[PDB]
Amino acid sequence: SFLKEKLAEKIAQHRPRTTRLLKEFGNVKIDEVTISQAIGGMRGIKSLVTDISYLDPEEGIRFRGYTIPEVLEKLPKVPGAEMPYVEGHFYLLLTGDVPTEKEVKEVAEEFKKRRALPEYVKDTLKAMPRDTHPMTMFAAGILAMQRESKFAAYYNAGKFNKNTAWEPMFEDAMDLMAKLPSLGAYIYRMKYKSDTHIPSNPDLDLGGDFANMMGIDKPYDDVARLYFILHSDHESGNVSAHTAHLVASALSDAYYAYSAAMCGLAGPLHGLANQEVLKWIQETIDKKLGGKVPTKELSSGQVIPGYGHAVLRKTDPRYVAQREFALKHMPDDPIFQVVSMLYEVVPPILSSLGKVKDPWPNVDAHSGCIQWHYGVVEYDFYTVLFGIGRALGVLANLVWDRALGYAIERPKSVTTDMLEKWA
Amino acid sequence: SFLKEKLAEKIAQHRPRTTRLLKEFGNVKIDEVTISQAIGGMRGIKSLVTDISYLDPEEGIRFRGYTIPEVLEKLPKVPGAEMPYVEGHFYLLLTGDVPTEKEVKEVAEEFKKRRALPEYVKDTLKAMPRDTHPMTMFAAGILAMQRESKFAAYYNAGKFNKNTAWEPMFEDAMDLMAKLPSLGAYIYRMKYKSDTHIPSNPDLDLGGDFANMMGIDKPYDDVARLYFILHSDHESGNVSAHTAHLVASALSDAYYAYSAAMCGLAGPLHGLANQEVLKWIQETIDKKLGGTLSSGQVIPGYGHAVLRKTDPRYVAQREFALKHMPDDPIFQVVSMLYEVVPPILSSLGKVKDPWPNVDAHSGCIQWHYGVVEYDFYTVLFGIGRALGVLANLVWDRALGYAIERPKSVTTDMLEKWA
Repeated sequence: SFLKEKLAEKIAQHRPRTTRLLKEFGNVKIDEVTISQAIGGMRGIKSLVTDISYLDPEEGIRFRGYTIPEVLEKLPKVPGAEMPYVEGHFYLLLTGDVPTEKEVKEVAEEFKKRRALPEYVKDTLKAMPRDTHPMTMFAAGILAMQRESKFAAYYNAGKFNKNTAWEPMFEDAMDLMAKLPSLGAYIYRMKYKSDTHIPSNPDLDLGGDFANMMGIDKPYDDVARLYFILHSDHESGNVSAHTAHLVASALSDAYYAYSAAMCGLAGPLHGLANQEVLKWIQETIDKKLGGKVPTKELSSGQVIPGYGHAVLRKTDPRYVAQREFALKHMPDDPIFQVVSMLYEVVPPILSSLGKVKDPWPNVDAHSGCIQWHYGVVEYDFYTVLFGIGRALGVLANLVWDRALGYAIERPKSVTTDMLEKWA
Repeated sequence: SFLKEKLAEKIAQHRPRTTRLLKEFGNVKIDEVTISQAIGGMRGIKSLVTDISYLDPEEGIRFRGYTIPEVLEKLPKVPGAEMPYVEGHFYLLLTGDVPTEKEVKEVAEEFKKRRALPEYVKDTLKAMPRDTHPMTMFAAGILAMQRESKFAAYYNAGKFNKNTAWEPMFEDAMDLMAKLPSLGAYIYRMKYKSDTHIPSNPDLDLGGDFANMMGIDKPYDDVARLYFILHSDHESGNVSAHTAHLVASALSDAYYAYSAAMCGLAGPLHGLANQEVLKWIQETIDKKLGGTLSSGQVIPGYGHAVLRKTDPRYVAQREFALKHMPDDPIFQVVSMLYEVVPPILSSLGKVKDPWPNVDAHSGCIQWHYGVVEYDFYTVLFGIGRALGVLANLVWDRALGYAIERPKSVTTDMLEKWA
C-alpha cells in the first residue's frame, strides 16, 4: 500500500547495486574531460548519476524507463478528464512503478492533506514589493518554508543516519510538492488578477485544484496536468535539477535546494524560451506577415527560437505531446499553426544547409501557444509553471540522493595558466 | 586606476587567451571520469575554470597567485588597525593587482555610497517568522534585492552583448557586496540582540562598520576584516561558489546566484563545521574534563576533500589568537588539538587530510568576542565568501563562460560499464 513503505522496498533493492559498483568497479572509465569542456560549462561530461529520468539525445526523455506516450497511456486518469493524476506521475518517479487506482488515490489524499500554504508565506510575499518578478516571489516562498523542514529538524536534533535520512527528505518532498501549485497560484492572483483569491477545492487533484486556484476553467485542468508531467524531469544535468542536486549534496534540505533551483530556472538561458518563442511568433505574425499565416517562411544572423538544445539531437517528445494536445483542442488558433507550420518548414531549413547540432524543436517551441490560448498571457509567470512541474522530478531525485548516500558534490577547479601549461 | 577601468584592461588582456585555448587546443584532454567519481560527487574531476583563486592540495589556497601571509602583508591596512581593508581584498580578487592606498580608498568610498539596506528587505525579514534560521533570512534578503538587479534589467531591456555583459554584473556585485554586511548585522540585531539597531557609521570601512552595526567593540573590527578575507574564496568547486557559478551560467543575476549559494552554504557538510567544532570543544571541556578515543566519532574541523595539508586559513586564525587571546580556555584546547590530533590522525591512516581546516579555529575567536549565537556563524561565512564568488561571476560573464550542463547517466548505464 503506502508509498513510503514501497519506496523503502526499492531503496533496499537498489543500495547493493551502488555498493557493488563502488566496491568492485570504482575505477572503470566512463568519459574524458577536455579543455573545451572545462571552459564551456562541463558540456556533455558524464559526471552525474540519476535514475528518475534519462535524457537520450536521439529518443529524448524517458521517465523511469518509459517514454512519454507510455507514461501518458498507462498512468491512471482523473475521473471526468483526459490527463493523468500528476500525483500518479510523482508515484512513478519515486518508485519506478505505475501506480494502481488505489495507490494514486492515497497520494491524492496525502496531497489534499498537505497542500495548504502557511500564512507567513503570504505575509512574506506581501512585504516583498509587488513589482518583484514572479520567479523571485516563487523562490522566496519556497525558501521561507525552510522553517518547516523535517530534514533540517532531524539533522539539528543529532538524529542523522545514512540509512534513514531519506525518510524526512521524503516527508519534506511530499509537503513541498503538495504546496508548490498553491504557492504559484497565490503569486498569479496577487500579481495579475487584482489580488483576489479563489480558495482551494479540497476535492480536486493537484492539477485540477491548480486550475481552480488560478481562476481558469476546464480544460485548463488538463493543460496543467499535461504541462507539469512533461516538465517533471530532464535528467539531473540541467541547471535547475543540478542546482537542487548540488545544494542538497551538502545536506541542505529540499526547501533550500528547491529555492536555489528556481534561482537557476529563472535564468534566461534555462527558464525563458517558452515566452521568448511565443513573443517571437506574435512579433512575426504582426510585423513580418499581416495577421495572415501561409507558406514561404537566419542567414541574416538571428536564430529560430525554441529550436536547438545542448543534449537533444532529435525532436523533443515533450514537444510532440503538446502538439497532440493543440491538435485536439485548439486546431484553428492562429498562433498554433505558425507553430505547426514552423514544425514543418524549420527543420529541413536548419538541417538543409546545416550548422546547428539539433535542428528539431524543443517543448519551448510549443508551450506558449497553449498557455496563451487559455488566457495565461503573463509571460513572466510561465517559468513558475515550469518550476512547479520540475519539482516532481527534482524532489524525487533528492529523496533518492539521500537514500543512496550520494556524496557532497565538489569537483576541482584549475586556472587558465594550468590550461595553458597543458600545451 | 578607477577599479572598473582597470578591470576592463584586465579583461581585454585575458579574453584572447581564453579565445586561443578554445580555437587551438579545444580537444586537449585534462582528466578522466570514473564510476566512483560520478557516484561520488565529481570528487577530483578537473571540470571548472577560475582565476580568482586556486586551491592547491599541499600548500593551500592562493588568491590571485598570493598566499595568505602575502595577502595579509601586502594589502593596505585600515588607518589605525591591524588588518586590511576588506575592500582592498575585493580589488585584488577582481583585478589580480594589489591595490595602492589610493586605489583602496576609492573602493571604500564606493562601498560607503552603496551600503544602505532597502527598507523592504527589513519588511521581508520581519514578515518571515522570527524563529527562522538566520541563514534562511540571509538568503531571502539577498533574493528580495533581485528587484534591483542591473544585470537583469539589462537583459530584459534587450541589451545583452557578449563583450559588455560583465559591466552590469560588476555594478550588481559592488551593490550586493556593499550591502551584505549590513544585511548580516541587521539579522544579528533583529534575532539575537533584542531587535534594537546601531546605525551605519558612514566614515568606517566595510569591516569596521560591520562590527559597529553588530554592536561589538574593537578589535572585533579586525576579527571581521580577517575573517572575511580568509573566507573570501576557495576556488569555484566548493558547493557555495559552484552553486553561484552554476546559476549565473544560465545568465541569472548575482542576487539569484548568491542567494542560491547561501542555500548551499547552509548545508551541514558545508557551513556548519565552525559551530560543530565549538560545541564539541565546549562539551569536552565541561563534562569530559571539568575545566584519543577511536570508536564511532569523527574529530570536527579536521578533514577536507581537496586539502591534504594544514589549511593556511587555520594558521592565519591561530596567529590572531596567539596575539589577542593567548590564555582563552577554549583557544587553549584548540591549540592543544593542533599538536595532538594530526600525529594521531595521519599515522592511523583513515582520514586523507590528517590536519586542521579553518573551521577548527573560527569559533573560539567569535565566542571570545561575545558572538555566542552559533547559527549566525554561517552568515559571517556568507558575507566573506561573497568577495571571491561575486568577483568570479563578473569574470564568468567577462569571459563568456557557457551554461554549465553536464550529462547524467543511470545505474543501469554504470553497470553496463562491466
